[PDB]
Amino acid sequence: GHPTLKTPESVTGTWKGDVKIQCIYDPLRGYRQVLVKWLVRHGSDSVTIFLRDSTGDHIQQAKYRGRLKVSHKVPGDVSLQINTLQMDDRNHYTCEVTWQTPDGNQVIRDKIIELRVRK
Repeated sequence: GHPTLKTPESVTGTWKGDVKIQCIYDPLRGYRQVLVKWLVRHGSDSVTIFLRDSTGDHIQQAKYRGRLKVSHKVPGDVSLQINTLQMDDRNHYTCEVTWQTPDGNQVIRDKIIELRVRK
């Protein structure tokens, strides 16, 4: 049994407000989380907007630096918070988590959440 990511199907945030896109799992004994990514679609191809790895949290795109926060205090909660929602933030967001397992494999789970932006 590998972990289960629990996510909403869709979330609506308020334009120029803040929103959280939940992604939570119950940590399984002896599983080590090794990577977290959040992605969006950008015309058919995906793009990474956030990465957490052994060197911390990485937001490479200027337009997101200072606007994105991924939960870090509670194990298993990798929810994405977006500050000052733009109309162009409407998208499908993917959260991808990788673990190393007790048997020494690396396994990946992901989920897709639609974000709508309402005025």
